[PDB]
Amino acid sequence: PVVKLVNLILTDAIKRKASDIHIEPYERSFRVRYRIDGVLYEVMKPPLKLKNAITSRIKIMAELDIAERRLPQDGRIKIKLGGGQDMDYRVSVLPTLFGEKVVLRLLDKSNLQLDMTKLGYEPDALHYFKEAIHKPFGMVLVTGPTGSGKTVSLYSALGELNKTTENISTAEDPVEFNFAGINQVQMHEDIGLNFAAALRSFLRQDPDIIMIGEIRDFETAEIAIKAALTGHLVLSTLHTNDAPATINRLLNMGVEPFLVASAVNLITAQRLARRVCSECKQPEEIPIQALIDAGVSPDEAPSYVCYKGTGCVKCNNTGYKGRVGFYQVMPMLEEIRELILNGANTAEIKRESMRLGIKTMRQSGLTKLKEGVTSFEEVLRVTVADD
Amino acid sequence: PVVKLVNLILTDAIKRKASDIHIEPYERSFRVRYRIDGVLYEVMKPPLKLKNAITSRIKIMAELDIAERRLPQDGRIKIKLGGGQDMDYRVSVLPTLFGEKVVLRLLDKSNLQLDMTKLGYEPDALHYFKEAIHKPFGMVLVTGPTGSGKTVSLYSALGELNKTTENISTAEDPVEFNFAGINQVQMHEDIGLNFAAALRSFLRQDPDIIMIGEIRDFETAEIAIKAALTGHLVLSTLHTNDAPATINRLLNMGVEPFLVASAVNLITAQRLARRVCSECKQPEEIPIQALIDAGVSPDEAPSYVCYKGTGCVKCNNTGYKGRVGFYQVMPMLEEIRELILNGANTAEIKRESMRLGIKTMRQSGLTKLKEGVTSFEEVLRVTVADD
Amino acid sequence: PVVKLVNLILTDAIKRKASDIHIEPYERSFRVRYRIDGVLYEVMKPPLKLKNAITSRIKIMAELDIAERRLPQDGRIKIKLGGGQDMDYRVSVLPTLFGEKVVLRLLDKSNLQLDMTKLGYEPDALHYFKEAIHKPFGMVLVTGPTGSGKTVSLYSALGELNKTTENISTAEDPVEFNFAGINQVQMHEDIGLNFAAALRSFLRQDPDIIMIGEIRDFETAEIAIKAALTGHLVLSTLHTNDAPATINRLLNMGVEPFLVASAVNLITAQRLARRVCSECKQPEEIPIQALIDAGVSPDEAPSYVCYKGTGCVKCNNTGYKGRVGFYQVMPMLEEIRELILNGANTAEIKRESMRLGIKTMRQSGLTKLKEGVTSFEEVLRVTVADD
Repeated sequence: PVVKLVNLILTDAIKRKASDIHIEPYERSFRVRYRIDGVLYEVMKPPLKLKNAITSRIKIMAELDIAERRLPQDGRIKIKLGGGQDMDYRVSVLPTLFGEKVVLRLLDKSNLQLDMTKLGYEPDALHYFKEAIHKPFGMVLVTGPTGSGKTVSLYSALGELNKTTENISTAEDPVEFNFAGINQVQMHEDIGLNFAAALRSFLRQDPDIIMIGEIRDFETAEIAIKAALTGHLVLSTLHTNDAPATINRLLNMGVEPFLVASAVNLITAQRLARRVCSECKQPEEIPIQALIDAGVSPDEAPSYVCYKGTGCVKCNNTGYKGRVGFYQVMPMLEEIRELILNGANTAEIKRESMRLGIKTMRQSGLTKLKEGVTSFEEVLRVTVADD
Repeated sequence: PVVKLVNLILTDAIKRKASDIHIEPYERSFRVRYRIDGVLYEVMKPPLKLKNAITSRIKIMAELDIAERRLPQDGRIKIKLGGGQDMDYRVSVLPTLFGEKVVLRLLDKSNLQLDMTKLGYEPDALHYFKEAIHKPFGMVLVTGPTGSGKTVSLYSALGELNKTTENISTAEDPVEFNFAGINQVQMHEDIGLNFAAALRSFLRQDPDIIMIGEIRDFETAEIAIKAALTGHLVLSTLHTNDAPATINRLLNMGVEPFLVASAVNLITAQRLARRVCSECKQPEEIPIQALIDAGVSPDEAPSYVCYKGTGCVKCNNTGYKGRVGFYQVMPMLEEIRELILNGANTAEIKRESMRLGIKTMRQSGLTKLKEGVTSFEEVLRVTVADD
Repeated sequence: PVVKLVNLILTDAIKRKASDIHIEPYERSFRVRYRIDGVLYEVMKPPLKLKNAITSRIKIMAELDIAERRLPQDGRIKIKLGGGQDMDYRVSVLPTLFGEKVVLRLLDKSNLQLDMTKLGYEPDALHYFKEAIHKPFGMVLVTGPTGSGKTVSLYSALGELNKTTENISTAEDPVEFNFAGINQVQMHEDIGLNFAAALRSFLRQDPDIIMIGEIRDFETAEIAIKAALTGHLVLSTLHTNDAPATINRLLNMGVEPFLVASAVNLITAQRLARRVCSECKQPEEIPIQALIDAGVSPDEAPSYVCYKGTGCVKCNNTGYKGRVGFYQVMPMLEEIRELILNGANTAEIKRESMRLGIKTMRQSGLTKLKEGVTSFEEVLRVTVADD
């Protein structure tokens, strides 16, 4: 009955066509609630009676951590039919006093679209990104938090590059989207297939462009560096606040700055914020000083028309519907490289990139605010200030 | 024999409407003190020789190990007093050289009052609080020291707001009563779940109603006020003297003024003062001007029949029996928002709330004096004059 | 002869009013030294055959391990030779290269006055100190070395606060005197009871007034600040050169100015300086300019009447006998608070404090010089000039 019970619990939430799934255990109750169009409904009460006797066994059956019931966890679930027309869930686990509560929010690979022109890049930034992904070598780091649009931007680059003249092979943990003509390896760390082993196999597979799901340790980073310096364009990912903090993250990991300065051609940082609801969007009164204090460049300010959804069902009573990406696309220009040779810190890199005209994710969010697709509060929710 | 005596001690604290029990060893003495209506009284001087065995006994009731008498310990005790009559205790024991000091904190909503009109909210304050907690988004802040009835007031607000349609998440320090259906996280710094990380998980847990235990740094504050503006109901606390001093805490840490002004609907501050004992209360010829100087309106002064209990056993020969809440309930009125955007200080905001009719906590207490419910000295003891 | 000699070593210290006894064996000598008013004098050169015998004898007096003579040992002795408290001694055995040196620390509360008005406070300073110990919350720091009457000042405050209405918790390493009603904790770090654990534990003990033995880091400093800010009266110590540099020290430590301004009510610094002996006291024609150089404002200069002891047996032929306390009391004035909030350093706080009437220990000593109880040179010896 335990095998059936675990199968029932996992299957029912998926089965009932819920827009958000809330699984909440308590001291005396254990409930499932569906958020449908911004509103929660209690949808199921599993029994308290079988919780403790068959505890560890089910936790092993659902491939969950049987020993940990105390800390938050965050992930992604991409479910494809083979390819990219994949329905996916953003999964968040939270430790309540009587067990872990999980919240699942639905999204799609294509509703958040893979056209690099549709990703929100400024013309210089879009130029640098397209120019960067079409180079024969170097490192491109797409940075941002979880749920920030990273997989779409990298895949947008892969689509831009997927041509019959080049051999594309990717190593992902896991593979988010399938591409015919691209040799995609999903990491199977258990059998020894991790990012390092897959990169080395790619390196034994006569590769031209190598994609690694993530730079996890300095050794894998170093192998990626090797692949980049031997003549391959290597693209990978880190979870950081912005592009320069990714620099400081690798420097803090122990990589010499000059390797950072030499191997990386472009670092982008990004985000997903909610787009104002087109049904209830209204212009919103926001003081000019708060927008200036939040990071907007002086020339875009007077033009801003900030919209806010009053909150309807298509925005989950949030006033926002869909997502918008806010980007800071900083190229590793040769002067910046010289600065590394002159020992500049990451903060100096940030100062110089702003000096070079690179708008931050905050300024790009304020740009989205300017076009009236997001609100200033969304800009503040998803990005940090440039001040 | 001694165990039974201990049971009597714990029953008597409840019977005497004590809020705290203190089992106190000294170098050469041992005494038991109850905090009754917020004030401690020496109630027992047990022999020092038996105290540690008694302490050892408490650990069995807490399912704690009697063997360890050398480390600080903290826990809970559930005692089954018959039927639904069960009693939770937050217990902290500390082993000094000459014995263990034990502190007991009663955990029973039965002892608590839950009707918000019965909490001490003035009709203006109750009205403004209800108006604040029933808005679809924004922040409501309840200030006062620990044990000032903040937990009772918030428990009443969440109960007002406790719907299946909302994802309610609370971060608490500590939990004083358990509600099924509310996602309650208790802080545990040793494993990494703090206010900032928990707040970000709440923003990722599809929240509707958010309660944050305490504000530690600027990061968590900015996240919470922006979560309020995003379309979440956010509750939190500060130890301030009034709502404006809480404001100024927020201003000095760096939250942009429009965020505070626009995401905060309302701020309450609240104290507890003892009620004049109904048995021994006698009119106290408190000069009416002293009442006015303390914050009584001029018209109500001569009407005041100020009472003080001369003292009887019902009030522990103190003249006071029970407590009452003094509330200053200041909604984040737009004029208050204009002041936030203009950088106003604590006194100006408090002055405007009073100008707008927000009774301060001192004035609320003197009104309680007018009703003969509390004495002038208790109002004076827990509130400062409005001056 | 060795037992009688040892008794002479312990008793002549009583007749000599010594603070410490040092019994030191050497290769070519053997001596007994008394500490009188902070200065050591040789009082006996007992026979070197008894070098180890006298010091080994004290172990026997201390109920210490005679079999071990190679390792440092520490114990306690209770001797009944008088005073106000028993002649208790803390014994420390050190195996030097020429025998065991034993040091005995004389313990007697009556060696210091516990009345606050007899601790040497000036009336305005005593008033501000009492006002400070009676506010419901905040932090007050008393700086000075141990034995400068700091613990007695604290104990005097505790006696003023030792009511059955307050929960008093102290963390001391160790507890010098015990007070009924005051919950005192001796630190025992071998079992996990350090200063940090005891503060956080007091905070779990429902405290009202909290005493801490020592501030050891920023982390503990933060817990302390928030305890003084969360409705507790917090008293603790550090040894710093003055109040303004203690300010700059904490600012350098990392505490936020607003928490500093909100939690600190008052900072005192205190030393015990030697009092000129009245018998050999003679007026000393100290030039007025030396006093102005020492720090008195020039308009007060001509009025100073400097005194000095010519030396007699009561003063060890030093001209001084006993101690008076030199206090410098900087209340956390609003002017001083505003200095905090603008990141002020030691110098401008010092300038403001002299502008605002904050007396230095040097100004208080010159006042005692004017009063003729201490001399200018002891002041110049143990204090540095202001002006």
